[PDB]
Amino acid sequence: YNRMKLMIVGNTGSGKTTLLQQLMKTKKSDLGMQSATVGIDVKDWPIQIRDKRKRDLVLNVWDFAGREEFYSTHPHFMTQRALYLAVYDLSKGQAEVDAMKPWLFNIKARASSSPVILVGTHLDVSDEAQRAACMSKITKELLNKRGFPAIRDYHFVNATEESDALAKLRKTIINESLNFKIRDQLVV
Amino acid sequence: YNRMKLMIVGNTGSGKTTLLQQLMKTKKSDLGMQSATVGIDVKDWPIQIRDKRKRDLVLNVWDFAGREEFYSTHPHFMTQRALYLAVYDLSKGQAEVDAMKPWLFNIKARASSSPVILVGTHLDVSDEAQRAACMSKITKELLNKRGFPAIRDYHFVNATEESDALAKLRKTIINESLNFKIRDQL
Ligand SMILES: Nc1nc2c(ncn2[C@@H]2O[C@H](COP(=O)(O)OP(=O)(O)O)[C@@H](O)[C@H]2O)c(=O)[nH]1
Ligand SMILES: Nc1nc2c(ncn2[C@@H]2O[C@H](COP(=O)(O)OP(=O)(O)O)[C@@H](O)[C@H]2O)c(=O)[nH]1
Ligand SMILES: [Mg+2]
Ligand SMILES: [Mg+2]
Ligand SMILES: [Mg+2]
Ligand SMILES: [Mg+2]
Repeated sequence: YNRMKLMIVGNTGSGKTTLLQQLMKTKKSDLGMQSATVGIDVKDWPIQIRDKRKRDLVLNVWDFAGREEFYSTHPHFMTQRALYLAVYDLSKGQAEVDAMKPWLFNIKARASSSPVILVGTHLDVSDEAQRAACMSKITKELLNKRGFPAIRDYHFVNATEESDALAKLRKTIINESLNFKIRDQLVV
Repeated sequence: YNRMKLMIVGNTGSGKTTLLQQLMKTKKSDLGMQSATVGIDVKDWPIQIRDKRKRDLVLNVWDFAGREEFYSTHPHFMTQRALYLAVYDLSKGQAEVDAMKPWLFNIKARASSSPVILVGTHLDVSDEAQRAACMSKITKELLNKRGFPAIRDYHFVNATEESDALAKLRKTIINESLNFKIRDQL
């Protein structure tokens, strides 16, 4: 309701769900502490409707646990306190870094104060030419750009297993989450 | 997905998840989800810090499938393209109709034009006097109130099984979705 959100964005199949699964992985990973029920469940309900016409209608259903969860979707909270993971497939080449640009424009517009951590997944199945092209494109075309979010860090990981690289990303998500929350309290 | 959102709201344990499960269990038609993955997945990530005396909260993690799913959470869609299902437990009596008032004020604050369908669950374990007291309270204090959403319909159901009552609610939800881009009152 009040606490900070982590927004994981990128194109479908980039490895967002896989990455989160590994980031949360311990003994107590996904299901742990507090609620006996999911706070917000979002599912499509396709209905072969018949009111006047015989058309097809899909409703995007938001199932809220209670007041705290509904309050958390206030336009203020969605747009404000949020650290963004911008995720892309390293193995599909530097064209995927170009594909992050429209995402960064969309994040800046939606959440003007929100920092971004760039995560390149599929490190294990990328060649060093792809990694070199992606690295150079990030440093020259994405980092410290007026109209883009502040990119606090950028990582290249295999999102399917625990590694030193993933453990560092996890540490960075923690540190950048704590920092952002109370960071830049005033403006001169 | 498609444009219109159905927002199921009320207090924890009122039967929201049970009600939606029964609404979506329609005859014998098999289909599941549109795509291979959940469009928007929201889960709490409890994290523990090495520096103590600063026990942080959980991270509220929003996992978006792609562009269309992110686009769908633009405040314009979340506030102006939302139909509401306001759920309460009838077996807890008229106090739960009172507890809908703060919900209706919060829903009005999101958008003036927000339509609401009221649903009392637990009809199967509710006294006739409980139903009577709740029906009178709705019609007196909730229907056609300036400052509340337009209550297009109110329902009493056993949310755990199929019924003519639940079938009627299903058709109210469909009708209100198809009728959404129409004005309320004169
Ligand atoms: N080899 C490899 N496969 C990955 C990696 N990250 C994701 N994948 C695979 O990419 C596919 C899509 O992953 P998913 O998490 O569903 O992507 P999402 O659509 O962005 O949520 C799955 O087959 C994953 O196992 C990675 O770092 N290495
Ligand atoms: N007997 C009966 N039980 C119900 C009804 N609706 C919900 N329940 C039960 O109420 C409890 C809470 O339901 P749930 O859907 O999890 O509530 P939520 O917290 O509002 O999502 C569960 O034990 C359900 O089986 C109903 O109409 N009749
Ligand atoms: Mg996914
Ligand atoms: Mg945001
Ligand atoms: Mg529930
Ligand atoms: Mg809303």
